[PDB]
Amino acid sequence: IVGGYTCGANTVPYQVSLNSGYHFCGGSLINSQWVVSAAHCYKSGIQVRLGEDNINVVEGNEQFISASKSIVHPSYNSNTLNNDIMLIKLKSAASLNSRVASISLPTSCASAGTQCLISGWGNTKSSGTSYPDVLKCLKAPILSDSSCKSAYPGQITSNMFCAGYLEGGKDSCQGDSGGPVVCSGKLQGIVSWGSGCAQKNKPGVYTKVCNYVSWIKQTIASN
Ligand SMILES: [Ca+2]
Repeated sequence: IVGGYTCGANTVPYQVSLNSGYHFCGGSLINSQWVVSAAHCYKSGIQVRLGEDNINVVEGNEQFISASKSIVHPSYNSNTLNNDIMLIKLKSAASLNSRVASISLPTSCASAGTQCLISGWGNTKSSGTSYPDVLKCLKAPILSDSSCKSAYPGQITSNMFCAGYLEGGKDSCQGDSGGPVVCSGKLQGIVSWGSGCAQKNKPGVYTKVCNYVSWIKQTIASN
């Protein structure tokens, strides 16, 4: 997260860290046994880390649970990042509490102008690299589809939305991948891609979760 703020320990209780010996992606806990992340975060041997603030210090509220199954969206296109969404089933159900909690799926899509919370342990610099150990937060509006398509001609599908600031300086970044965009208490986005980070006229592009609720629900019901 570039230009964000320190969330505060466990203030984003649905935020997960995907760990393969190191943090490599974020995710969102959507029920006690399922995590949603980005398909471009797919790899084998994922441990899901819940209740994290400092990902380098055991602080007392963590739950470390291995993934038993990962399901990349059937139409994920890694070249275009269309349908950049994946489900991860935990080997055992997480213990839900005030600091580890699921985030609700949307019943409707959020409109441009809605303010959302984006969070992650990604890079905090737009040039160079500095990775924080504690969770960073960014409040950002959803941008209109027209401004989104104008920033990224030919690259925005109906399964994507832009959020952020056309003036730059505030954005998600590498390592925030797969993490949540939460608007009015609902998971509306997944950190997916962007041109660099926090660059002028290059807002973040997010997977449009409301388009996948039926797939998510059907998949969880049968797996
Ligand atoms: Ca920790």
